[PDB]
Amino acid sequence: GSMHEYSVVSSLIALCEEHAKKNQAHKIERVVVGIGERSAMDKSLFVSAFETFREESLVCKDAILDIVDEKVELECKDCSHVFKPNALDYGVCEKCHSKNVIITQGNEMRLLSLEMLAE
Ligand SMILES: [Zn+2]
Repeated sequence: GSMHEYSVVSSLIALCEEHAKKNQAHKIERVVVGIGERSAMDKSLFVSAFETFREESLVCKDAILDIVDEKVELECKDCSHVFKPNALDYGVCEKCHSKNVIITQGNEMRLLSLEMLAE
């Protein structure tokens, strides 16, 4: 198969290393991530992979990864409105009476911010 489960991992750790040389920090303190509550991904599995590959780079080993549990949000296609998943039978858009809405937040993870220690 393919190591797609380590793509996100390798990417983030490389980004940490590339920021720390550019800011001339040569360390990290924290990283902060947002995992949507409908992505069904194990936060424990993702961090355990990040902590495993951490050893690739000396600046990376002094860090911790903080997972924010993120909410779900429903956007409308050709419209101008956004709401929370609640109704079903009458679960149409508030402006336009159709169920054409999509998940803009809740299915997908992203990085939120990073931190570095000067000392
Ligand atoms: Zn709409």
